[PDB]
Amino acid sequence: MTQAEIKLCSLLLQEHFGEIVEKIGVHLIRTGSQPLRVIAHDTGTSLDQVKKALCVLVQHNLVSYQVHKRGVVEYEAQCSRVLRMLRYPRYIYTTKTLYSDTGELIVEELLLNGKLTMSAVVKKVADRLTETMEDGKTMDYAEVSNTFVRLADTHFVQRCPSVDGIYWQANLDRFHQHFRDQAIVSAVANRMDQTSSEIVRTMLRMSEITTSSSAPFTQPLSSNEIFRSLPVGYNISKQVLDQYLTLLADDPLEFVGKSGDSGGGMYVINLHKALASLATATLESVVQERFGSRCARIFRLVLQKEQKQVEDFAMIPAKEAKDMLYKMLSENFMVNILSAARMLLHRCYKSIANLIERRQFETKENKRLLEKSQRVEAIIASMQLQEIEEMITAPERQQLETLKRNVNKLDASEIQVDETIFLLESYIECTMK
Repeated sequence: MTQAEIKLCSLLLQEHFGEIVEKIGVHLIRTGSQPLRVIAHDTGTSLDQVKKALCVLVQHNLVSYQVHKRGVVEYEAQCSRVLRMLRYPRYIYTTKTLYSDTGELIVEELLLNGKLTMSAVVKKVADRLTETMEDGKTMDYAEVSNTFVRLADTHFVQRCPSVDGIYWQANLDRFHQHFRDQAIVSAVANRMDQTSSEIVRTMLRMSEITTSSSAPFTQPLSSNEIFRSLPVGYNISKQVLDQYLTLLADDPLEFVGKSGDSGGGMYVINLHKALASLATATLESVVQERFGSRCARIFRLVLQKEQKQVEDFAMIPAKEAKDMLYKMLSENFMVNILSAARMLLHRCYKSIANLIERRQFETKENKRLLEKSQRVEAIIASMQLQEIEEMITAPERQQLETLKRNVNKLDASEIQVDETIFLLESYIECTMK
C-alpha cells in the first residue's frame, strides 16, 4: 500500500483507539469506500461494534461518509489522514507560535477531541486557561472567541464538510502551506540575509490565497505590489527592494525567478526548486548521521556534478573513495533526487513504526509499576503526604524516571522523523506535474 504505511496506520489506530477501531480503520484504508454491512461481514465484527468504531473515527476526522447511487451511506478512510496524527504535536506548537496559549488550546482541543462546535471549544479553552490562572482574574470567553475567529479567518480552522457544518476541524492543508513557506523563508535567511528572507516571506504571504500548498511556482508579482505589501517595520526604499529582488533572482539557490519584466518586474517563487534543495539537505544530513563527515563530504560533491572525472575532483584517498560509493549505491542514496527522497520517506515510516513499538514495549514491560505510580498520584489528590509517596521505593522511582526519560526521547524522535516526512512528502507531491 506500502505495508510501512499500513503498519504505521495500524499502530496509531491501536495506540489511540484500541482493537476494534484499528480493525475497522485499517479495513477501510485497505478496502476503500463501503457501506456498514459490508464492513461487519468482511471483518467478522458485529454491527454494534462496527457502529461504535465508525462513530469514534468520524468524531476524530479519520473517516468520512457519503451517500451514493441508491441512497446508501458508504464510509471511507484515507491512510495519510491517519498518518497526520504524528504531526498533531507540531500543529499545536505552530498555533502556540502564532496565537499564544489561547490558539494552542483551540487547535489542541479540535485535534485531540475531534469534531466540536465553536461554543464547545470556547467553553473548553476558556475553562482550561482559567485553571492555570492565579486566584481570580478569569478568562474572558470573548477573547477565546476572537482567537477562534482569527484562526478561522486565516483558515487554520474550518467547518467540517456536509453531504454537519456545525462542527469545526483543524485545516491540515493550511498548516502544510505554512510549514512549506516557513522552510523556504528560513532557507533564504540562513543562506542570504534578513531583508532577502523578509521579501520572500512577504511574497509567500501574498500568495497564501492565490497558490495551492503543492504548486511548483507562485503567481507572478510585480516589485510595486511587493513594495506596497511590505511589513510596516521595514523602512526599505523601492530602490533597495529592486536591488534585493535582482539579488534574489540572480542566486545559485534559484528560489526566486524573473517571469516577466513588465512593471516593475514580475517575480515568481520556484517552490519546486526550493523543495528539491530542502530534500537534498536532509539527504546529506542522513548520510552524515549514518556514515560520517567523510561520506557526507563526497555525497555533497556528487550532488554538484563517471569515476574518471569524479575521483580526479574528489581530493580524498582512492581506496577510501571506492568504499563510500558502494555504501551509497546499495543504501539507495547514489544522485537521483526523487528516487532517494522516496526511499528515505519509506525508511522514515519504518523508523516511526520502530519508535512506537519500542515505546509500547517499554510501557507494557512496566505496566504494574506505572499503575502503582498513577494510584499513588490519585491518593495525593484527596485532602503526612510523605508516607504515601514512600510506597514507590527508591529502585522503583529510578525505573519510573528512566522510563519517563526513555519515552520522552522516543516521543521527541517521532516529531523529528515526522519533520523529515513533511519535507519528503511535500517534495514528492510537488513533483506531480
